[PDB]
Amino acid sequence: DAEGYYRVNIGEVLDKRYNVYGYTGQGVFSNVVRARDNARANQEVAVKIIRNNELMQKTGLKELEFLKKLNDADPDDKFHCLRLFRHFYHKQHLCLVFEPLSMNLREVLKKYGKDVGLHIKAVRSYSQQLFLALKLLKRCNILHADIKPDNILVNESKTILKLCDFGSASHVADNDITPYLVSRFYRAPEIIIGKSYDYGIDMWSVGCTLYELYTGKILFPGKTNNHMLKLAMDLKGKMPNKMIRKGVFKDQHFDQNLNFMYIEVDEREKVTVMSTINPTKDLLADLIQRLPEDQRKKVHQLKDLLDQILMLDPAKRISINQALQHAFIQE
Ligand SMILES: NC(=O)c1cc2c(-c3ccc(C(=O)NCc4ccnc(Cl)c4)s3)cccc2s1
Repeated sequence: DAEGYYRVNIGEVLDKRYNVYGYTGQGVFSNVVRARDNARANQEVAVKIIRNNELMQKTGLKELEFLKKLNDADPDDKFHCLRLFRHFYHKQHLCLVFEPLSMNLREVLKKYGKDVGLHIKAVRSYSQQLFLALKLLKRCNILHADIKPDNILVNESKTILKLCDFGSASHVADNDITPYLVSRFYRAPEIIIGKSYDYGIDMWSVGCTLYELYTGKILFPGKTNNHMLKLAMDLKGKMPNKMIRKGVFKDQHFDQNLNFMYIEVDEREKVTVMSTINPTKDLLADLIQRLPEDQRKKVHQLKDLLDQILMLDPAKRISINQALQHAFIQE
């Protein structure tokens, strides 16, 4: 209609084969529906209906290009990325046919309880699959730029995960200087300051997600870009002086003496000058309930893995291979 979204009807047949029976969620970047393919023995499929407007039309065609490249590079489907079956058009809207996947990780956490999180064994298996998805993204020279529980889907048995939504995705050479890239809570410090970014932004997002997967709550629930840096510095201390100078938007958060400018509400803004930020955030205490040694040792290994991921400088950040060979996964 006026906004761009398609008015989906239950019982409607798309591309003379896809009989729509139910809705998945429908918010969203591009509305998704559940359908049965009558041309393929009524087998279940997920249809993503891309918005009619030119803003999302270019986004949909870009997503179609990225999904094709990632699927062709992974024929055996071992690098945990969403599989695109085919594409078609319906009433001016681009429609993408995908795997019949159950739900996203944000929906799984809601069913687990308020600040409960998943089991350490599931978090371990999910980590490896998330790192395997990062390996394929790096090989294809693609940045996801939106890794979060909402964009990670699971099968009915919840044993296999698949990374979805390649709408905000981009190529390495096609890098843009923007501090609003990646969903705020999963945004890497290099994006905020305006430093040259690469695959490390996807690694940072996985780290934020893995903490949320076990704790059931957001790691850095920052209201603004400035508050995001403060919460990140509450764990690993003050950002290195060499990193600050390399950033384009350094003046918005730091001064000439390389000191952080913390913005606080009340209602007018109050700037607090900080020469040094002492690490106050206890990542171990936040992770732990206190249960048996078999689980206790695994939680401590996740803490060490998170410390290696949550490094402010992307050059001093853990690699994909090291993350896969880490003690937390190898058990
Ligand atoms: N939003 C997207 O880009 C995509 C979402 C999906 C999905 C789904 C995402 C969310 C789905 C869904 O049904 N969510 C609601 C929900 C909540 C709790 N339990 C169940 Cl069984 C379903 S399906 C499946 C396959 C491909 C794609 S692409």
